[PDB]
Amino acid sequence: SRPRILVPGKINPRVLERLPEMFETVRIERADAALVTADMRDVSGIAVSGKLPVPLMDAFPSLEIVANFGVGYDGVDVSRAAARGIVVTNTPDVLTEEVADTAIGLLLNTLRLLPQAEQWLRQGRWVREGAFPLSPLSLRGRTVGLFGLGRIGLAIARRLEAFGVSIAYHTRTPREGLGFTYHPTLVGMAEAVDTLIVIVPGTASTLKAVNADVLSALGPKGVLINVGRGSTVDEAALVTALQNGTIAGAGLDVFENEPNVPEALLSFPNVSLLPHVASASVVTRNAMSDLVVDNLKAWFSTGEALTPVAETPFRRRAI
Amino acid sequence: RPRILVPGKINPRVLERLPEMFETVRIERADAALVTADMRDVSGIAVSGKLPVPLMDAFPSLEIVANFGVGYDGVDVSRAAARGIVVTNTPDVLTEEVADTAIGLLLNTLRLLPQAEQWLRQGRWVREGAFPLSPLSLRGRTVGLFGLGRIGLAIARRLEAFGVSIAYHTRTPREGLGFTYHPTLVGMAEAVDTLIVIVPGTASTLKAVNADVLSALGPKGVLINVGRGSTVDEAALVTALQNGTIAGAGLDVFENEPNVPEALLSFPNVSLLPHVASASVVTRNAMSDLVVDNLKAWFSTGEALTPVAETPFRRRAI
Ligand SMILES: NC(=O)c1ccc[n+]([C@@H]2O[C@H](COP(=O)([O-])OP(=O)(O)OC[C@H]3O[C@@H](n4cnc5c(N)ncnc54)[C@H](OP(=O)(O)O)[C@@H]3O)[C@@H](O)[C@H]2O)c1
Ligand SMILES: NC(=O)c1ccc[n+]([C@@H]2O[C@H](COP(=O)([O-])OP(=O)(O)OC[C@H]3O[C@@H](n4cnc5c(N)ncnc54)[C@H](OP(=O)(O)O)[C@@H]3O)[C@@H](O)[C@H]2O)c1
Ligand SMILES: O=C(O)C(=O)[C@@H](O)[C@H](O)[C@H](O)CO
Ligand SMILES: O=C(O)C(=O)[C@@H](O)[C@H](O)[C@H](O)CO
Ligand SMILES: [Cl-]
Ligand SMILES: [Cl-]
Ligand SMILES: [Cl-]
Ligand SMILES: [Cl-]
Ligand SMILES: [Mg+2]
Ligand SMILES: [Mg+2]
Ligand SMILES: [Mg+2]
Ligand SMILES: [Mg+2]
Ligand code: NA
Ligand code: NA
Repeated sequence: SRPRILVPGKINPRVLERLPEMFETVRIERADAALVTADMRDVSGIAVSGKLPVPLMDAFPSLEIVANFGVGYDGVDVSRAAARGIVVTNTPDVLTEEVADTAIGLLLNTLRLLPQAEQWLRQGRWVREGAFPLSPLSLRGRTVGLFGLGRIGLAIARRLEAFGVSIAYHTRTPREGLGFTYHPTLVGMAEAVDTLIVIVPGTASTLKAVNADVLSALGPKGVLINVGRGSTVDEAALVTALQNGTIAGAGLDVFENEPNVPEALLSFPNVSLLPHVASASVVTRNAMSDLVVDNLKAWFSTGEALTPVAETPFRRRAI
Repeated sequence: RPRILVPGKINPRVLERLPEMFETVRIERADAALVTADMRDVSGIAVSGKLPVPLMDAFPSLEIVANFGVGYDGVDVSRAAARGIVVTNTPDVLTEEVADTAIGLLLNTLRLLPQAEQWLRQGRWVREGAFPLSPLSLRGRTVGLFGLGRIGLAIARRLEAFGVSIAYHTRTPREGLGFTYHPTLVGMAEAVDTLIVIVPGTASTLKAVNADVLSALGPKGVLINVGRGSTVDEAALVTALQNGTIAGAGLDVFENEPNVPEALLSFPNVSLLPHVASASVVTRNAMSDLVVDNLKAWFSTGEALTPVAETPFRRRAI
């Protein structure tokens, strides 16, 4: 009858609310193949946030589609999905402006120490000790390099244009038409700028791209902001750079092994840390939920997904 | 050399540069009781915050008050004008800094970023999972600026890039801009869901953001105050927040700094800052420079750099 969709582990309840429009939902408490039972072998689709282990994906012989919750889909083995003729979809565009907003807020919090200033006030220190100390850093006069200048990178750049800072970017291919300075290497951009915003996907090509050399080039007024994926930053090298004063500060929304954050990173008074919140408003998460479900609905009703990923430009063949 | 009184705390850069032309007289607080007989020849004051009239009037030869800050409501400018005393402020050098902070405060209010960071730092990510989704967002908002001066315009320029509708209220419209003018504050409040306060703290703005304005702002309403605390009816705001009349607030300034009402500290939908909008090293250094350069210009040329509107004065010396 109706296609059966597996939802492994946690997902926004709006996905679960709307799947009954067309589907039966099969739930397992974590993304683990050991929890797959014999009566689940007819599942035809997955809706998932985060990791989809290959053994779990491969437990389903009739699987046609993985609808990833999020624009980043590095938790899905897209190479393996493609090899099996399985379409993978993501949630681009509906979160672009939200994530760009968060990126700017994180940058300002990192530079001006706004969260720290609020803690000073809330702990009664304004009354008892007087003004919060002046922030050594400011956005004024900074030069910002965007590592990534895609949907979200461009949206961040557009915001930054209005703040009166210089904007440069690094990507594998330049985007002609824009009036921003292209750098063909990450390290060369880092040299040239004092503020590096990371907004690339977490792929093999970006793994630990922000390394000791890049951090050294960024320099002693350097501020690193990561709103992409944790894997793109060498977290150990960042902790070392911060400890040595190789750079001035950092703002991070994403980490190597979420929800674990290394103890050393928590120590620094010149670092802002967020628990992967860049898209995490009710409105934007509702829109992401809608796009996951609408991808599944489009696939099963029309054979054409709404937002398939680049690696799987597929159309449904019904078997 | 002219003698300059500096009452209470001020950026040390002011104190460092005064010796370029002046003798400095320091008192520990802005209090007339600390004025001694040998201070009666003072010709200028450099001050941050309040300058009580009894202190200002302890100096028969006073010519100039150089206010640290673009806001100068702590100086009784009417009294200064009556005495032929020029008052200067520090516009422009802090405009972009303050606009930056305003945007950061707005985003922190809407997205709860400081609370999300506390969730992480307190170990709750691990044991309790994701930080709750923020009920609010900037997406789809309509922002009304109360004030569209040096700083208000700079805020509006930033907001243009965030894809929100922009409106403003001032006593006189600024032609040439493509923003919607509202001739009344309450009418703007009706029309918008986000109100950014960036007017001076004058008689005309005292408690302008009152119960009616907050009610018009509405149940999705967010109030951001980066102007002066006096402009918001703080008691009415607490009531509005408590009742859900509005959705949230971000405040850098308060009625009776550094005191913040305990009720405001209770709300999970409020961001509070201890008057930090200009408080970077670079911007405070520029402000300090402008205070001193105003005094130097006055005594050397007879023309201040940035006198306030109420005192368009030129020096008369014998
Ligand atoms: N923190 C959060 O909550 C959050 C939320 C949403 C998204 N994200 C992350 O942000 C990422 C970007 O999203 P998006 O929508 O902007 O994606 P997108 O439109 O595909 O942009 C990706 C950008 O990265 C560049 N890039 C990719 N690989 C590169 C490499 N090896 N070296 C240099 N540049 C490289 C791309 O240009 P080239 O192909 O020319 O190199 C492109 O400019 C997502 O993949 C996700 O991981 C995080
Ligand atoms: N939080 C902080 O750290 C911080 C830092 C800097 C400044 N401030 C505050 O920001 C204020 C604004 O600075 P600014 O440089 O932008 O000043 P500005 O250029 O003089 O602008 C003041 C604006 O407020 C409007 N305004 C004044 N009285 C009004 C009234 N009764 N009703 C409606 N609009 C009114 C003015 O327009 P009309 O005259 O045409 O009405 C003008 O657009 C300062 O006075 C200070 O109190 C706070
Ligand atoms: O869209 C993205 O890629 C994100 O980073 C977040 O919005 C998702 O919640 C996350 O990716 C789920 O893994
Ligand atoms: O410039 C202003 O008006 C300010 O609000 C701050 O930058 C000052 O530090 C403070 O107001 C001095 O009273
Ligand atoms: Cl969610
Ligand atoms: Cl598994
Ligand atoms: Cl200061
Ligand atoms: Cl007094
Ligand atoms: Mg998850
Ligand atoms: Mg590409
Ligand atoms: Mg005016
Ligand atoms: Mg003369
Ligand atoms: Na550099
Ligand atoms: Na309203």
